[PDB]
Amino acid sequence: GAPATVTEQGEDITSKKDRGVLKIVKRVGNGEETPMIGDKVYVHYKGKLSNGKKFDSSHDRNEPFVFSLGKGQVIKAWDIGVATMKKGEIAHLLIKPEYAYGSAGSLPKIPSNATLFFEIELLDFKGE
Ligand SMILES: COc1cc2cc(c1OC)O[C@@H](C)CCn1cc(nn1)CCCOC(=O)[C@@H]1CCCCN1C(=O)[C@H]2C1CCCCC1
Repeated sequence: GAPATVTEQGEDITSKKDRGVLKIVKRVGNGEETPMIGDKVYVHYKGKLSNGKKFDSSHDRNEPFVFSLGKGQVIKAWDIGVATMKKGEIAHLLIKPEYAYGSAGSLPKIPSNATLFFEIELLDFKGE
């Protein structure tokens, strides 16, 4: 499925080229602009453990998930991945534990050394 396709054909967007954050663009956005550190960003997302044992959607809240980019308000893989996205874009990310919750995890919700998958839609971003 989606996670396996990202393993096989996904772009490595880490600085370290360690395959810790892999990306496929599923729908292209608009304009050239991508968000800067500090920008307020608005997204819809669906997320799961790679084996599918916990599943979370912003659609379950009916409302966008909102955060300031690059302030570590989310896991490092989102700061990395969303910074690459254009307004309107939908992308898949597959993420190793080092760019998510690591060997400590976040129990009971996230186990130790968990790989994560997300589908992300970038709705908008606005300057500080
Ligand atoms: C580790 O705890 C959680 C992880 C995730 C979601 C969590 C959560 O409980 C705080 O709550 C959901 C269920 C309620 C909405 N929400 C998101 C956040 N705070 N509240 C932000 C929490 C930080 O989350 C993240 O950095 C990432 C990226 C942003 C969206 C949510 N993220 C998650 O890791 C989910 C997680 C995805 C994998 C399946 C299980 C949930």
